[PDB]
Amino acid sequence: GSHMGNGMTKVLPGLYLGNFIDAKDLDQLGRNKITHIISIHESPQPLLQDITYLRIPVADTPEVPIKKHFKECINFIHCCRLNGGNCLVHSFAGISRSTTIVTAYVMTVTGLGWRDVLEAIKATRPIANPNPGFRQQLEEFGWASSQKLRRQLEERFGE
Ligand SMILES: CCCCCCCCO[C@@H]1O[C@H](CO)[C@@H](O)[C@H](O)[C@H]1O
Repeated sequence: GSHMGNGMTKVLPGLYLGNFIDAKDLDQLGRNKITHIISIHESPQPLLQDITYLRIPVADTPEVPIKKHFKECINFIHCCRLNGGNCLVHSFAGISRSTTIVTAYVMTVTGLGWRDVLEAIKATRPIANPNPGFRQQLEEFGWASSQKLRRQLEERFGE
């Protein structure tokens, strides 16, 4: 009965992962004081009041370059966290798309690789599994952009 899978999962203070159901769960949203949400869905959806949204129209296929949205998502999340908010990143199944964006974020703030990060995320959400293509994009991001972004965030929002 008690399995780590009852609503969005806390990934870090002020950061959560979820599916389309958690994204509409007012009880969950209130419980976790969610003030920001990143919706990674192919189509626009009615937005809940008192929440700041970031829409990322991307499908879950290994050919889709979600890496093109890493910078903006990480900046959105960071701003929200360092300013006392709570961000929920979600995708329909709560499996690969939202997971990819959050992994990229944690990689930049910790300086750790995507495998260790993904494995750490799985501990608190065993369904976590970005598609093969997103994992490669995570590979790139780790090598290239990760570190630069960390320094950038420090500049834009401070440490
Ligand atoms: C996870 C449970 C899925 C139950 C059947 C869902 C059928 C709709 O399918 C869903 O369409 C969405 C776009 O509209 C896609 O983003 C999702 O990946 C896709 O599963």
